[PDB]
Amino acid sequence: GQINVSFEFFPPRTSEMEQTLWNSIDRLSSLKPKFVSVTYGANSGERDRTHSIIKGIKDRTGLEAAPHLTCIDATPDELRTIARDYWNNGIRHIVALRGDLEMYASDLVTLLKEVADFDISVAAYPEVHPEAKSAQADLLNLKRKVDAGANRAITQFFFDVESYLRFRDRCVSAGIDVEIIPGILPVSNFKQAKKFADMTNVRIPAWMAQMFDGLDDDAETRKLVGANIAMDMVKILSREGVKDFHFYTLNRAEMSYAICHTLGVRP
Amino acid sequence: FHASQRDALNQSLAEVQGQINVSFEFFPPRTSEMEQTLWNSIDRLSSLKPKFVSVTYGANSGERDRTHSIIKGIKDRTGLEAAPHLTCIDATPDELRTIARDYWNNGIRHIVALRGDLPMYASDLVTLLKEVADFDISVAAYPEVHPEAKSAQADLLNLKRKVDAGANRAITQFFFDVESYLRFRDRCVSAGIDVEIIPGILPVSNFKQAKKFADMTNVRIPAWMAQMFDGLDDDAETRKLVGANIAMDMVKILSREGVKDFHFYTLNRAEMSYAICHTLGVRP
Ligand SMILES: Cc1cc2nc3c(=O)[nH]c(=O)nc-3n(C[C@H](O)[C@H](O)[C@H](O)COP(=O)(O)OP(=O)(O)OC[C@H]3O[C@@H](n4cnc5c(N)ncnc54)[C@H](O)[C@@H]3O)c2cc1C
Ligand SMILES: Cc1cc2nc3c(=O)[nH]c(=O)nc-3n(C[C@H](O)[C@H](O)[C@H](O)COP(=O)(O)OP(=O)(O)OC[C@H]3O[C@@H](n4cnc5c(N)ncnc54)[C@H](O)[C@@H]3O)c2cc1C
Repeated sequence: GQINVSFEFFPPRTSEMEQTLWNSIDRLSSLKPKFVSVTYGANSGERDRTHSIIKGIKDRTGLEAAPHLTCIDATPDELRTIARDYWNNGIRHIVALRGDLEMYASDLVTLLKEVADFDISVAAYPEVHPEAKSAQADLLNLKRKVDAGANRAITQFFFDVESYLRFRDRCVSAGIDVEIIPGILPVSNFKQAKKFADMTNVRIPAWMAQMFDGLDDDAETRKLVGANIAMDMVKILSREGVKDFHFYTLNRAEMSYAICHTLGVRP
Repeated sequence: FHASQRDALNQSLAEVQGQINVSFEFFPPRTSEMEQTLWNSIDRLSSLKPKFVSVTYGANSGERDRTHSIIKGIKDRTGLEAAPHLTCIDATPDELRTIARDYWNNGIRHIVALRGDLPMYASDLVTLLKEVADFDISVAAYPEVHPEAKSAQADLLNLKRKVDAGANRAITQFFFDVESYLRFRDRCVSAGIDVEIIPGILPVSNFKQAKKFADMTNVRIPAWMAQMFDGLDDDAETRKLVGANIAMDMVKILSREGVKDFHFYTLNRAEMSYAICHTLGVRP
């Protein structure tokens, strides 16, 4: 396999979503992802739920599972205790984040590397983090995280492919040598995606807004239309040298599974 | 540079909204189950206000009763121009004229003139229909050349012959190699055929069945397509997404080339064709 993939899941908050997640884990695990990750939500499950899912994935599939760890409302001593626990129990890859609120993500990267030789992934923003002083400052921050020890950068989702491409070029110009892995968000629920995008400054091309117009009560068409968009995107990215994709599955597997299939990533 | 072109294609497609005509082809159901499925599809697709819809007729089946009834049932249920397919198999000239005149006197003014897969040619059928009355006549076109045809050129002159006889528009056999259809369209105008070569689109959800249809109609399945469906025999969900993707990409390219008319072989299913139409701006 020339292309590597990873899948992102979130801690289920209901019995129904819990069932869906494990079904998705089994489906996607067959594609042998390089790793999978589980997000964290301070008021939507906490660290224990994130850790529980991580442990469950590891026990059930043997896959490398990376918890997303944030450093807000958490003290350095707490983070070191947590990191040590994770390492001693087989968790060797962490997605180091600041989280939405003193410490910035680069501070956490440093703290983690002091504890152990963790594989570390950090967030990158092709369209600039909402709170950044400027695009230049945000790029310098990414370089700071990479220089602190980050092994790879995973981007916020995007729908304007050129935005990702230009960003990758600026990263290279800035001397950031790790892979800038595009985070792909397959869209089946446009209203939810639009809310996500508006809150993260991610641009939704006019042709895309037009493409989902009128489908609020048509889930089947939304899925076909969304899969087409995602398949076209990864095709172009692949043609531009991208060999790694991180999928925001939202705990569902059909779309990401099919997209991987078109990339030659099969069981 | 690859990214820019994509955004351009997608935007031009978004701007086509409200300028593309579409037609849907259906076949007579053989079970109570397919009967319900058909009418559910008709109700759903009718909301897209197609230029017209058509119903196939099994050549040498004698079930011409089912086809005609469905046609009337569609016209009386939706009010859409329902065009029945007519063949030259198991029918005499005097017999055909009877059907033609029977249709015209029942509201049916559009007919798809076909010879029919053998168990008197289409051109002879159009000429015959023309004299009986002034129906709109749609004939079959083959981008990859009809199996029986002795040559590509001979097959082409035949279509012209059918057009010259009074055929309004030609509808192509489904195809998956866009470049083949484009080369054929160029040959059609270069050969003096003045009607549009309407692409017949076959959205694929069942590759096995499609591969079969292709081996019976002499339609080529590109290597990239076989590769795209490889390993999905027991994955209907993935096949549908992959098939919808291929179909959406095809019409997007065709639309940019100037095609404003599409004919969908629905196989009595609405989901895929409905979605493909959506991307073309054809919506309720
Ligand atoms: C792949 C990915 C996964 C994510 N997973 C989660 C998750 O599970 N849970 C969750 O809560 N959030 C998650 N997030 C969201 C993330 O936590 C927010 O975007 C958060 O606001 C910033 O986190 P960060 O790690 O990018 O922080 P940082 O890299 O620290 O950046 C945050 C802001 O601070 C700025 N900055 C950095 N250093 C300085 C400085 N010295 N002075 C001033 N400004 C500075 C940056 O330019 C930027 O504007 C994820 C994001 C991505 C792209
Ligand atoms: C849109 C579409 C809808 C269809 N619907 C149906 C349907 O409802 N029912 C059904 O039974 N079938 C249907 N068919 C299939 C069709 O009937 C078969 O392909 C059949 O073989 C006859 O094709 P035709 O109408 O193109 O006949 P023709 O146009 O007569 O051509 C058929 C062959 O005869 C050759 N030819 C023509 N005239 C001569 C001549 N004078 N000398 C030598 N060679 C000649 C041509 O080159 C060609 O190979 C459909 C096909 C399409 C593309």
